[PDB]
This record gives sequence, structure tokens and C-alpha cells, in this order.
Amino acid sequence: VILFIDLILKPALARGELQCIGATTLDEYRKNIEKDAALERRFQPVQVDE
Amino acid sequence: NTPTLDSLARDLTVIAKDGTLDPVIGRDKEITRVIEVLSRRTKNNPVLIGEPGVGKTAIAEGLAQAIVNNEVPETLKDKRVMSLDMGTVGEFEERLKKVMEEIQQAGNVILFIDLILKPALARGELQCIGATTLDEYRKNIEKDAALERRFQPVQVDEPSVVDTVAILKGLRDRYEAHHRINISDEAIEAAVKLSNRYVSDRFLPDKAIDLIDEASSKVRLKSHTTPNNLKEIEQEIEKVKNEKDAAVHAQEFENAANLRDKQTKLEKQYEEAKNEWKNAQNGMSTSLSEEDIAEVIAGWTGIPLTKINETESEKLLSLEDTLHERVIGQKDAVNSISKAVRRARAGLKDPKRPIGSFIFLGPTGVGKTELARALAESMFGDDDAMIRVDMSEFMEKHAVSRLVGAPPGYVQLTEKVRRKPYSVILFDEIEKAHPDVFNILLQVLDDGHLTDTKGRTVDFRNTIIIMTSNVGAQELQDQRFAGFGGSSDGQDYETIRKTMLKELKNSFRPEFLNRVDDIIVFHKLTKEELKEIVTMMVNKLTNRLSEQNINIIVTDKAKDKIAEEGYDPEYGARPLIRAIQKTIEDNLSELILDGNQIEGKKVTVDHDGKEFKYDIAEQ
Amino acid sequence: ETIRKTMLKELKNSFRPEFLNRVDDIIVFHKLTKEELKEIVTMMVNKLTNRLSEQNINIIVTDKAKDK
Repeated sequence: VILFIDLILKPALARGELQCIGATTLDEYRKNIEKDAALERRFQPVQVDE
Repeated sequence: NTPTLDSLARDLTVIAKDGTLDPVIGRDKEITRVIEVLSRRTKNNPVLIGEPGVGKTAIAEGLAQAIVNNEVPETLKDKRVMSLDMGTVGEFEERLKKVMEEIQQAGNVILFIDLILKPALARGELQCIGATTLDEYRKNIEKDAALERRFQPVQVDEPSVVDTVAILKGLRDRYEAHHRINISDEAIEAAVKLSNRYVSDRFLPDKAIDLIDEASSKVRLKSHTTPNNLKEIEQEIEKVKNEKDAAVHAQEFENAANLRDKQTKLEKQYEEAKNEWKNAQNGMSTSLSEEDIAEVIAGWTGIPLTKINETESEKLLSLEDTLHERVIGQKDAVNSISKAVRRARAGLKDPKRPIGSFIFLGPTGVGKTELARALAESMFGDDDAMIRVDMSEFMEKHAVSRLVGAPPGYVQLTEKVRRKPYSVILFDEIEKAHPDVFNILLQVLDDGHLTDTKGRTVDFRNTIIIMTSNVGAQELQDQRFAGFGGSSDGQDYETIRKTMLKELKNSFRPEFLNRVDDIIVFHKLTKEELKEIVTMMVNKLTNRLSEQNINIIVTDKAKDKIAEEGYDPEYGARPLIRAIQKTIEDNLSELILDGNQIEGKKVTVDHDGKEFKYDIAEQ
Repeated sequence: ETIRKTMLKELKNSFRPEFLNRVDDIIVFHKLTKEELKEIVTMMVNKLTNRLSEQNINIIVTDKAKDK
């Protein structure tokens, strides 16, 4: 099952067990994800444009 | 087992023991530094000082690794490194009250923060490792006497490029076994060189591990596709299955036997083709060459793949030929700088001193600006990678804190140069700048680096420093009109250099000019020199009109006619630019605007003496 | 072009000369004369007639009044 979310669940990705495909905006990705070292090496940003 | 601290922080020894993360490679020179400070009686709280991105997080990870590997000394033996997370956080101080009590009672937990607790440091019962930046270290930590005598500053700088090579070799096994790509040894040193050459906003080594991941996957995904052998038969399997469904529900079992036999037969051939295809793929090795490394970085900055693939071997040898493409005339200035620059790049002089250090003297608008732009394109391949700072706005003393950095407490050149280390710095009207500015400029020529108010040290070893001074142009233009029927262009370049050198030091400091390798003086533009400039503009339009496929040819008679109209030695090539636009571009635009009258043809412009005649003919 | 060069150096005297290099062309406005204002008055008369499209009122002003 491929997890899909649109940013508790921080340990779910620390162990590399779940495969979540986020859909959060760039503003939120730099708000509570980039500042956290735990979530920095877990989410790979994908640049999608028009 | 400090239950309170286990719920408000993250343990490092748990991750190190499990081994689920990549161990730190190359930071062996910093693990001993941390334990050395911790063994001190006083000031045993080292602080990781550096810009965020150099890899200060890996310092704590490596320290916990020594416990598992039995490398820590007896004093630090059987200890767990704990890092407090600031994302989880009066009521705020309630949680940390019990956390700090357990640290002292246990005696084996090493605190690690990223900055109530100041009195705790004075007791010396807690061994905390701060991670504040350099800018905040001299603002909030230095101002406090208690914290100054309890925290030991430790500098964490960017590792060398050669050191990064060993870092990538450590992770070779994890990459080859994952992408199934045989990584070549030569690609390790080439990838790190290219990553540092172009990208400078992330430092090392974070830009060396992710660069190979995409390059190796580029050839892995390419080699994992069907080579027009299995897709054709794969569709045949699906279509036959659709026929069978019509042989049952339509009560027509006569064709059911034929479809059943054909479907099974196609399965055998499809499986055989798939099996034999992967056997050859396993035998061959899809190695990752250095070519794929440059492809990934090509799209990040927009630099063409051809420029990146250059080995920088014969570019310096033919530098004079390259610079003459965009600069016409004054060949002496081209050869003077070509021989000077090749000495610094090889390593014949001090590497810290700037590669380029020259002074430009001559009339304005004669082509000095054009020559400066040639250095950026010929060396770095980017025309806009040239930071030009003018001294027109730096005449007053209040502008000294502008090009070096705003003082702390408020809201230029030092910041821009960091993002583009490989850029040409050009100065305009250096003779009309405040004297205090020259103090900072001299430090670049001798030391080679500058530090802003935040403490960050930028590098100027990859910059070319050229100061174009308009002084002494009056003497240069007087020699041209000194003799009737001739000029000073026939005079040797050394004679002009010595005569203008005295005037250069008349208004400038004597010792300042000693650091300049060669003095470059421009010449004047004659009749024949301006004629070739007109040819450059015409060919520029033809190349720019490659999409419209227009062949533009101008007769030599028209070139002379337009050259004399805009002939003005006082300015130079500036008047010629206006003349070309109001003569060639005015009529060229009308033809295109008239439903593309000229397209895939040849257009010739000839001057008959009074006007310009336009001829339309096929190509 | 003759007046352009005299004022071009003045423009870069206070601003950065490099800033004017990026600019393609420089436009300098002239000063209105006596007869140039007369045609401007004719322009405004047609504007009033266009305003009264529903009323369809035709507005005609002699050049004697325009110059006066």
C-alpha cells in the first residue's frame, strides 16, 4: 500500500516503513518540516510547476 | 533510565546501535575535539560554531558511534548522547525542570541543544553541546559573563574537496548495491569538482552524495526499459484475451479452441523473449561515466553540456583568439592580460591573491566595457556572471558599510560574491571613491578573503579584480592629436605603459599599485577599426535571425558610409550603435512587419552615394 | 541625438552609470509651444462630442475661440 497524504506520524517515517507521498504546499514544507532534522532526511521535495 | 528525558528528546545511541542510518564518514577530525573539551575541568561545553549546512548535525552522530565501536576513552565510556528537539516546545519551563534533574543524577547523559539553564552551567554538573550560529554566538552568548566562561567555541568549517572524495568512497558500497550501477573511480573526483564549481549555496558534502544518486538512476532507469522486444508481444497477450471473452458469452465455442491454443502459444514466446533479454543485461555492466554527472548539473544552472564537458586545457592557450571575437582592435591589451592570467591559474603565484589584478586606463566608451564582458564569457562561460560595482554612489564616507555589509542593528558586494564565487568584479570610476573604501579593497589583493558583520568569511580566490580608472585619459588623447598626419598607436606598448604609470601613482598611493601585476592601457579607434565593428553588428543580427532564416550581407561601400556618419573618436563605438539602429533596423523591421516579405532569402544593402539601395534576391 | 548625449552624462552623474547601460533607449520630452496647444484644443472638442453620444449633440468650436 502506497501512502498518500495532503502535511504523531513522525516516527512512522523515521524507521523507513511507510511510503507517504505528501501534497503540502511549499510554505508549509519550510515551516514544520525543514526546521525539523527528523523530517529533513525523510521527505524529498519534488518541484512541480505549470 | 531517565524516563522523563526519553519522552522529550531523541536518543542517538539507539540509532547508532541499530545501524539503520548511514554512519558519518570523514568527520574523524571533529570527534576527538568534542571529547577533548568534555574532559576539561572548566569550559567543558563545546559549541558547534558554523553556518547551518556544513554538517554540524553529523558531529553529534559520530560521537555516539564511538561508544558502539569502543573508541571513546574510559572517562566517556558507557555514555549515551541525547539531543533535545526544540520543535516540541511558566508552563514551558515545567517540562524541562524534571529533564535536567535526571541528567545530573544519571551522570552519563550528554546534553545536546540546537541554542532556566544558565545557573545549571555554572554548577558544571551538565555537559551540554551548543549549536548556535556564529552571528548569535557573539550577540547573546558573549554578552553574558557566565556563559562566556562555560562554553568553549569550536569552529566547524567546510571540508576540503579532496577530503570529500574519501567521503564518497565510503558510501560506494551502499550506492552500487542499490542502483545496481558500477560506479567508476574517476567519477567520484569529477562529480565533487563539478558540484563545487557550479553550486556554492550548499557547501560540502551534501551536494556530492545527492549528485551521484540522480546520475546513477538516470542510466539505471534507461537500461531497465524494453528495447522494442517485449512491449510488442505484451500488447498481443492482452488483445487475444479480449477475443476469448467473445468465444464464451456469445455461445460460439467453435472459435474458442483456436483462441485458447493461440493464447497459450503466445505466452510461451513472450516468456522466452523476456527471459533471454534479462540474461544479456545481467552479463553486461552499466557503468556510470563522468558524462552523466555533467548532464544533471547542466539543467540546474542552465549552462550547456558542452561548456561543462570542457577539460579547460586548450582554452587558455588560445585565449587571445577567443577574446578577439567580441573585441576588435587594441590587440596589445589582449596579449598583456592573457599571459598574466595563465600564471596565476597554474599556481605560479600566491593562490590566496586574486587571479586578476589590473588597472584600466583610457577614454570612456572606447571599448573598455566590451573587453570586461569578454573575461566572464571566455573563462566561466556565463556573460551575466560579472558583478560590476560602481563608485558613483560611494563618494561619501557613509557608504563604507554598504559594499562590506550592514552593521548589526539595521535592515552588498560581500553577499553577492558568495553566491557566485566564479565571477569578475569590475569597478567604475575608482578615482572618485572615498579613501576609506580602498582599505577594504587592499585587503582583497593581499589577504584574499573578507568577513562581514555576521562573522561569515567569504572567499575571493576565484574572482578577477579589475579597477577601471578614467584618470590619465587626457594625456592619452593629447598624444593622438600631438602630431598632424599620425598618432601614437605606432609607439611601443612599453613606452605608453611607463609614461602613464607616473600619472597613475600621482593621485594614488604608491604601495597600492605594487600589488597590481600589469597595467593595461587602452588605445583609440581609427577609421579601419570602426569598419570591422560594423561587420560584427551585422553578423550579430544574422545569427540572431537564425529562427527567421534571413541572410543579411552589407556591402563594403555601405560599411564605410555608415562608419563615417557615426565617426566620433571622443566617445568611440557608442555613436555607431545609434547609426546602425536608425539605418539597418528601421527597414529590416518593416519588411518583417509586412507579412514577412523576406524569408529564406538573401538581402544586400549597397550605398550609391546619396541613399541606400535594397535588393531582394533568392538565397 | 545631439541633445541626448549632453543629458546622458548628467543622468549617470547621480545614478550608477552601469544602470543606464542596461536601458535600451533614453527618451527626453520636449516643451509645448503656442501652435502645438491649438491642435490639443481640437482634440478636446471631439472628446466632448464623443461624451454626448446618446444626446447626439454636435459640438463645433471655431479656431478663433480655440486660440483665444
